[PDB]
Amino acid sequence: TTKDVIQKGISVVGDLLGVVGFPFGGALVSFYTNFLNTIWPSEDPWKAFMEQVEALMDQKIADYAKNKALAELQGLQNNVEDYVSALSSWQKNPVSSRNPHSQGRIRELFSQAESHFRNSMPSFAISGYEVLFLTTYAQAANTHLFLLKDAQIYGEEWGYEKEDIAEFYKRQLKLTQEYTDHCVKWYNVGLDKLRGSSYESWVNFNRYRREMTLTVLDLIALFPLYDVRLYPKEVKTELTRDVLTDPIVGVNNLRGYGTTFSNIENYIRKPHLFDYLHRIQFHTRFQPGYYGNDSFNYWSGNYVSTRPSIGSNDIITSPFYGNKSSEPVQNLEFNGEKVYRAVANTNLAVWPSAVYSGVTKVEFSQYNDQTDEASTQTYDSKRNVGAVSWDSIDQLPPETTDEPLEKGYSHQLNYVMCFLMQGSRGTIPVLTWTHKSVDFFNMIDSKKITQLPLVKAYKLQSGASVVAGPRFTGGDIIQCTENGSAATIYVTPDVSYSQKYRARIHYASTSQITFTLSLDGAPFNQYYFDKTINKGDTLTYNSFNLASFSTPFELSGNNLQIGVTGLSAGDKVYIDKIEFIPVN
Repeated sequence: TTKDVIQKGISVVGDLLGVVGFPFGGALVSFYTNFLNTIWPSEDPWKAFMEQVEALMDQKIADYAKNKALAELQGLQNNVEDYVSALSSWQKNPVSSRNPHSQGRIRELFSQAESHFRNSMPSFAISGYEVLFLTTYAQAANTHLFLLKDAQIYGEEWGYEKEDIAEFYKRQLKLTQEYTDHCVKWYNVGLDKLRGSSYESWVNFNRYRREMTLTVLDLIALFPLYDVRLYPKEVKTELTRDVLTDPIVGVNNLRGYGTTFSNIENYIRKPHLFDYLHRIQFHTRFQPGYYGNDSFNYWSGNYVSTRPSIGSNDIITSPFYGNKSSEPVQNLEFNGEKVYRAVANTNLAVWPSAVYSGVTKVEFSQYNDQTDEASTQTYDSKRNVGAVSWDSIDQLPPETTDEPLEKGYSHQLNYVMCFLMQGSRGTIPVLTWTHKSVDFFNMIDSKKITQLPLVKAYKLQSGASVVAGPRFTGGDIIQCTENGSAATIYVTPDVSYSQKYRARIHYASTSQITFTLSLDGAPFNQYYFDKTINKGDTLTYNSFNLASFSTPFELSGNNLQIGVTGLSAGDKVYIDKIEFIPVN
């Protein structure tokens, strides 16, 4: 269900993570001609973004409104196309071309496009349909910002005056805040409009939350990296959040025997440090069928093990989920492997009184970065497997379908839960996946700006917990409630010529505070940081400030430990990311 927008939704975030920050000008047109075919070739990509949010909501956009949202996304096609053609010429054309004629021509093109976005946008926010338009609003907003930054890059070359540029800069700032906050507000509103009580309500809920994460929340997460003044190099970053695929079922209609809403959501992975899949212990049962044929074996329960982010290796293993095994147990080991796909068989037995569905087979496609070669590891119920009915590609497509899927995939499996049906009529398993952009090693690039999310810390102290991020950070954040050391993340430098660095940190504090950075316990950076919220406040874009440390430093260590002081009682610090700016 939905691979049309959910593919364009992952190509755009997968394509935008290269030209994010200050793109080496050659990659900024190597991007924009992918983005003109992904999101702006016709109005076929824009009438799908609508009918996707419509499907998750069971409500309609009227017809006196579903049009003027397409009449504008045509308006914006040309503009954006025409600007990119012009900009591409500008890039190629040797500087013995840059006469006053072509200057004010690209100038007018950029001004056209940017002008038009500013006129269009409220069309994607009309009162009453803000949720249904959300993806359209997002993809547009994202083209508008990504457009606006070009004024900073080429402004002088095109002959815009100091003011002209600086007026664009203030607009990019205000719109980055307004666009982001709009998207979180209305995402949550829609999400809430879908909580219910049945397994049925839940799958719609989760399908909304998955698809909105891929085609909205992942997109806004990159909006502050279009500020090329604050990010004047290329940025190395990652999305740390979870997504759960739809559950694996042998029937469309479970007739109210699916696990209740409360029984799934209150029991899925709560905000946690980042980890990677380590082990799955499959548990198979026997399903006596109506005849000496349909009787089969089904995946009924499991354990899960996951290995924590780098710095620790002492593993985690889950409670038992589901029912214990009546055939022998199967173990697959996933150390060092990245499970870029999952395909599954299901099967059912029709009984005069009831139906019994199960998952009989799951084949796990996987890849290996330590030693470049792809493989498969499979699970077999060992009795009447049936046919494949569930393909994770249909929900987590690849970034691009150019390369083979083990290079161009978009997600790797993180976690496998097993939920029991009502009146043990089966087990429904649920798969959790993370983004391919995550780096196991926590590498600090030597040419680029590096963003290290505090959820990649391997260890938390002084009563520092992991908290639901505010939807625009790309994941969660660390919550400090106490003075003293709060988080410890392991860190991989890429050279050993003493490459000096400056640090910034992206936080939100209720009071003024002091951050201490250390390496292997040696403290190497401290400074005072400004208040940014009042107690009780709900965290919007402006809640988080991004502030530099005074002193350059080298990465002669691996164990970054972050500490907070200044908290009175009832204070909160929220830490999102730590940044590394390579220096001279």
